Amino acid sequence: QLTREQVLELFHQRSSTRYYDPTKKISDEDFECILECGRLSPSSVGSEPWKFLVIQNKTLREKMKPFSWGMINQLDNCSHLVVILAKKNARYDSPFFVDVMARKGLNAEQQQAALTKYKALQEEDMKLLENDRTLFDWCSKQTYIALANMLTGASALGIDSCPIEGFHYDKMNECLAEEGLFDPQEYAVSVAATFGYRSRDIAKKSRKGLDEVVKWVG
Amino acid sequence: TQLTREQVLELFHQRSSTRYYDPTKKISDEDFECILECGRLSPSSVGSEPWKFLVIQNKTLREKMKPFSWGMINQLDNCSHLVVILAKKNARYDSPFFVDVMARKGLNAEQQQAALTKYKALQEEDMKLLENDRTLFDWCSKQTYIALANMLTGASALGIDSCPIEGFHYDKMNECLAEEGLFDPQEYAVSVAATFGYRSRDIAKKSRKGLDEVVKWVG
Ligand SMILES: Cc1cc2nc3c(=O)[nH]c(=O)nc-3n(C[C@H](O)[C@H](O)[C@H](O)COP(=O)(O)O)c2cc1C
Ligand SMILES: Cc1cc2nc3c(=O)[nH]c(=O)nc-3n(C[C@H](O)[C@H](O)[C@H](O)COP(=O)(O)O)c2cc1C
Ligand SMILES: [Cl-]
Ligand SMILES: [Cl-]
Ligand SMILES: [Cl-]
Repeated sequence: QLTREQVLELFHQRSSTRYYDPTKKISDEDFECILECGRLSPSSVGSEPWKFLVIQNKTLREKMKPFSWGMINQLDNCSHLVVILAKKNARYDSPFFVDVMARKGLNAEQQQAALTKYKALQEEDMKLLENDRTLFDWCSKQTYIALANMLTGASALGIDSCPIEGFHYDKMNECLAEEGLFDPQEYAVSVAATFGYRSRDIAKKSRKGLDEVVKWVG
Repeated sequence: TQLTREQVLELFHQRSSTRYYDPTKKISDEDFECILECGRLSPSSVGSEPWKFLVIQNKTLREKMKPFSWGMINQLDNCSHLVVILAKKNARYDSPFFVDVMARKGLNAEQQQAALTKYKALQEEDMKLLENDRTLFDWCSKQTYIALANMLTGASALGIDSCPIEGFHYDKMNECLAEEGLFDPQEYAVSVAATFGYRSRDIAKKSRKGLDEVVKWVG
């Protein structure tokens, strides 16, 4: 439990860190807790379509620099780097969704019902089976939930972070797949995040005002 | 604001998706503004904040949604607050939308030209978002899922229950909300929703994949 003022200050204190102290490393305990915040995240129909690559290998980090302009300095100095993958071809009738149902412990009639629920959602409600990319982006949207909670959970632990889109996705995919780090038919890169301890004061928040981003329908 | 690893874990564990709300309990105006603030303060790619939070308290409007909102059809009645998050359509690097983005960063003329080439690279080449309208909308949509997550977590921290909602016909929803004059359908479309309030059944146990299945370590 937190007060209103603390809840606010938690989201004011979290800022995108572009300069890490290279003399400070996150403890294994603290980082596993950050990862737990991602794994515990909610996801459409319990799909959990994420995978978290923790890239600590200096050599691999250096390989990413030339195509990762968004984090080119952070690559060198951050404690931890997480590249989040999202599941490809996450169709209602896929072995992937066979597992989803197995985790939910559904019997045979419930599974035919769940499947008709997933079919209408993908095909008609959200029109996700348009092409390969729309279905992938649906899973990727769920991984942005994990991303957000990892940033928030880290900040609560006193750990700074930066979410990262600033890299060439085709090359990053090829780089990690060539390392044998995932099956390029099953997964692709969604988004990444650095973690560590900042070296500079937090810059104050610049957002649109509440009255511009909220519309009340009474 | 600081928490032990024990409390952080409990924070993300205590947050569950509630399907059954108690219609007696209503969130205070102070608490719910706090929840909204969690979305508004969320990070977003190049600071684009491409969301809009529609707060649907109108009881008549909530019923009109039920016939195509199977994911929340019971919840529409009993939940305290309902949020439909919109994402910006066609948030191209060269759009008026990105004129505002740059002004909020206080960029000068030289800084704006450099930023514009950075956005163009990001959208056109690094992320390949400009192939069509839907890929570019979906990118903004992804950023709104960050505001979604943080509103759930902030709600949880205040003792307030939530449920994220994709279970509705998007076309019918976009149409319904746009006909009610709630947004410009050329400028925004529905991205995701979320109900807020207090639960009426017990919190359920979490079924997640193992940490060993979802984490791959590269040391
Ligand atoms: C998905 C996404 C990707 C981002 N990619 C980058 C990036 O690659 N490099 C960078 O320095 N910041 C990046 N940012 C951080 C944003 O620029 C930042 O969140 C925004 O300016 C608001 O500032 P704040 O996070 O300090 O509140 C990204 C943010 C998000 C959520
Ligand atoms: C984007 C999103 C959409 C969801 N859509 C629905 C929905 O339509 N109806 C619903 O009751 N739950 C919905 N869920 C809830 C998930 O099924 C639920 O989060 C998951 O099974 C994990 O349980 P937990 O959130 O209680 O940990 C959605 C979740 C998310 C993140
Ligand atoms: Cl950087
Ligand atoms: Cl400092
Ligand atoms: Cl509008």
